[PDB]
Amino acid sequence: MAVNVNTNVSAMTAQRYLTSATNAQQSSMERLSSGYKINSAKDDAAGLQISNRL
Amino acid sequence: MAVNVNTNVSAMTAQRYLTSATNAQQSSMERLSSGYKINSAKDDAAGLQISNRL
Repeated sequence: MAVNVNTNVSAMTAQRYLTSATNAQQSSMERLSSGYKINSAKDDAAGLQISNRL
Repeated sequence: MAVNVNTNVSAMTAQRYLTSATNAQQSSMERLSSGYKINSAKDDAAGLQISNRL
């Protein structure tokens, strides 16, 4: 490999998975508090339109 | 037929390999410090272009 210091590829990939998991956790903790699994349109576009009608 | 003081051929030969070594050493201790093996275009002209684009 390139045993270097200027680039840390292993850190970079673990960063992407850390951010993806943190934003997934942050996607939760607001469905618990609000009591709904859909509170923004990005969660379920189909669900928002139908649920508002019921 | 050949032993003299005016010309020291072996002295220049070892001198030539002395600078051929200290120039390679001069090229090192800069790649280590900077962390890049490409810091001037003379090291790799093609490598500089692709690395800069990347």
